[PDB]
This record gives sequence, structure tokens and C-alpha cells, in this order.
Amino acid sequence: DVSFRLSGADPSSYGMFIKDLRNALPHTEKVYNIPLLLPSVSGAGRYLLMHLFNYDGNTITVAVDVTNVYIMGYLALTTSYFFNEPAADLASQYVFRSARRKITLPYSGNYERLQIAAGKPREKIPIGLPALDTAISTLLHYDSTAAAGALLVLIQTTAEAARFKYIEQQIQERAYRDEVPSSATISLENSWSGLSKQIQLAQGNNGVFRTPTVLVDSKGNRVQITNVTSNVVTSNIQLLLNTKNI
Ligand SMILES: *[C@@H]1O[C@H](CO)[C@@H](O)[C@H](O)[C@H]1NC(C)=O
Ligand SMILES: CN(C)C(=N)NCCC[C@H](N)C(=O)O
Repeated sequence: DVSFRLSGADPSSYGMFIKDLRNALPHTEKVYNIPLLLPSVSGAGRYLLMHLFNYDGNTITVAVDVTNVYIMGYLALTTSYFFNEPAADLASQYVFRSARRKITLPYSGNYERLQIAAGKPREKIPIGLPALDTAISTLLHYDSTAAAGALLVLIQTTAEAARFKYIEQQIQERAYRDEVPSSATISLENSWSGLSKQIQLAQGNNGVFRTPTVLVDSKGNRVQITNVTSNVVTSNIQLLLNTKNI
């Protein structure tokens, strides 16, 4: 399990939480010095629990699939909540079993569905540590529209930050003031699966991508990633989705 407390939080404590989250995801192999997430895990060991506390000390526990860093659901007091998708229903067999009641959210966890339910794309949703405090507070008592937006914040400030150093740093900049995600942030989120695949395929293609990945850099400019000597690979990406899950 990993924990994060918004009360007294600063860029340093958030970084320690993201480090903890990365370290809780198992791997047997690194590919170009980046941990390779496992193809599969059986039973309850497939799920990591994150304990998040809002500024007031109230808490949710979030269940994360350790093979892909996908949030499956969360526990708020005695009620569990899960995404409307097969992987999450499976997860509900193993975590939060002692909840008095289980609600299936009226959407899956994919970004496009969540944005529809929330009423806005995440280009327009401010993120940061104050937004995460708000998200935790929202998820404490059920409200499916509010929850969709809260979940978009939660996913980007936990899972996406775990995957990319740049995104972690973006959230650190927003420790005390929310701001919509940078164009590079959205680009990286969208490209994780693509990048994970091309990095694994580069193991037998001399570090060369079979298919180049187009990204936006720290300044809105549309660039092509063609090999493992790229910044994105050497410095930024921190976890690889196993190609067996792509
Ligand atoms: C590989 O990527 C580097 C760094 O982005 C770039 O400068 C170079 O042009 C690329 N080289 C090849 C052979 O793809
Ligand atoms: C990290 N996440 C949540 C995202 N970037 N989107 C990936 C797909 C979501 C998945 N269905 C889920 O269960 O979370």
C-alpha cells in the first residue's frame, strides 16, 4: 500500500508519494532501464491500494491494477465504487470485500467516456494538488457527474504522474494553484501505450522505433519520436505497459 496526505503537502511530499507508487508496481525486467510492467498477476496481488487523505484527514482507498496502472475502483467509508467494465468487476472480487454496499459507476474508466460523463474534456479541467483535495472530497459521497470529473483529476495526478516524470513535475508546479494540463501532458497520456510498445519493439531493431510516435513537447511543438535516445525515453517515461497487454 501507498499513502498521500494533502494536509501539509508540498512538492517534496508529493514526489515521495509518486516514488512510492512507482516502487509498489512489480517488474522482473527493465527494457532500456525502464521497469517493464508484468503481463499478468493472479488473485488479489493484481491490485495495489492507495490511501489518499484530503486536507481535512478524510480518506478514500483507491484500487489500482499493477499491470497497467488503471484505477479499478475506490472505497469511501463503507461503500465501494467500481468502473463499469469487466476488469473492474473482476477486481471487485478481491478488494473492498468488507464494504456494506457496492456501486457500479455509470461509465467505464476510459478518458473519452469519463469526459462525456463529466461534461467536459480534460483540456478544460484544472489539475493540481488542490484539485486532488477536491476530488477526494467529491468521491466521499456519491455523485456520478461530479465523480467523473474527480476521477479525471485523480487519474492524472496519480497514475499518469507515475508513468511520466514530466507529468509528476507538472503536478508539483501545481502544488498550491490548479491549472489545466499542458498540451504535452495530454499528448503523453494519450501516447503511453504507443510508447511502451515502440520501446519494447526497439529491443531487436537497434533502438529504432518500428513506427514513430508523434508528441507535443514542453512548448506546443509537434515532434516525432523515432528512437530510444529521445528525451522521452531516457528521462521521462518511468513505466512500460507490457506489449502482451497492447
Ligand atoms: C534518434 O533520436 C535522436 C534524439 O531525438 C535524434 O536526434 C536522431 O535524429 C534520431 N536518430 C535516428 C537514427 O533515428
Ligand atoms: C490511467 N487511465 C485510467 C487512463 N489513462 N486511461 C486508461 C484506460 C482506463 C481504464 N479503462 C480504467 O479502468 O482505468
